[PDB]
Amino acid sequence: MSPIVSVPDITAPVENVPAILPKVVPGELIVNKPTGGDSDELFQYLVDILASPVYDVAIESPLELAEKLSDRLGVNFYIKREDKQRVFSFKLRGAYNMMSNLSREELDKGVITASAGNHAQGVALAGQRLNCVAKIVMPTTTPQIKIDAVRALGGDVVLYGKTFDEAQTHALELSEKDGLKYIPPFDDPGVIKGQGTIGTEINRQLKDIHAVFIPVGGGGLIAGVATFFKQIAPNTKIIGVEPYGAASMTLSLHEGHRVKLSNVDTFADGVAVALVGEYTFAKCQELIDGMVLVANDGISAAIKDVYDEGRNILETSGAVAIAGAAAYCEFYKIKNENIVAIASGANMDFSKLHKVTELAGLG
Repeated sequence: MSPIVSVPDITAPVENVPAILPKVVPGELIVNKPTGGDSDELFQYLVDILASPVYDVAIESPLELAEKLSDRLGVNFYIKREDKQRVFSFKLRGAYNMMSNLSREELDKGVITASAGNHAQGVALAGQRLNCVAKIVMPTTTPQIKIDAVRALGGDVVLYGKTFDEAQTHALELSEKDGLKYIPPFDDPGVIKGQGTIGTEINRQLKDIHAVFIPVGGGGLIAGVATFFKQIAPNTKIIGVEPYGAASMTLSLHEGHRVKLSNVDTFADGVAVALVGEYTFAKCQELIDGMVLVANDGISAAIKDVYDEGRNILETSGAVAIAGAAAYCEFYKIKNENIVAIASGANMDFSKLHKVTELAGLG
């Protein structure tokens, strides 16, 4: 696309109501017919992804064979463990890549974003490595322990607003006012290329993949991974996964244009996105095979699945793609194929397991 700099959003509003969802069961593929994208643009992405300095902050995370899930489903079920990054999610990658491309002058001024979660941690970490002040704007109502999490990384946290939107608005206007570069959570080529490095790793770690399942909030992660994969392993399906109650990418792809959901279920907070990105929606139209929807009980059961493997806890958004991959395997009776799901993060309040156990128990 082109960069959207100053105009307010005018994306067509859609009332988020059960009657609008495609009538599919969990794991049933909502088909996308990819348009292909541009050869030169994709090539530029490939090279930028390969040149990305993410390893200044990130590791090549494990691609782990999930034994129990594999035995149950009769496939080779692999989980890409981005929850094993320093900040417990993949988001250090995009943030560092984009920030590392800023001029030394821009970095000396300092950067700004609004977040009290996974993106905030990635940005703060990148700020520390790049020796620059990152101002993270959070609502005044933010649990002290998350403020400390970001301050621990060296973030200059600022309290403002009662919701993420007011904090965000304030961070954005404070951006134009103070002349600070805004670091976007997903809607940016630099960020997309950072997340794309996960495609490189997965492909390096495993060939002959039937499908890679990827959680979709804003669409940065999937756009990045799909960009690498559709050039390097074109026969592999790239499938996005979303909660029924937050199906903004699915609805957008179905309508043929971005769509703004009136409200979203927040159980999977990281993917509770009302409006997908401009760059990322275009990449999905161009590249991905389709979308799969999951419910909160399926998400919760996936958290239990991973616990049952090694007693690690994923956050709800981090388990979304696992739920999607598993459901897809059962729906299509996939057998003896390689399946990858991305475990995208593990920053969840301990107390949320109260609700998760309740939903996981439904079987």
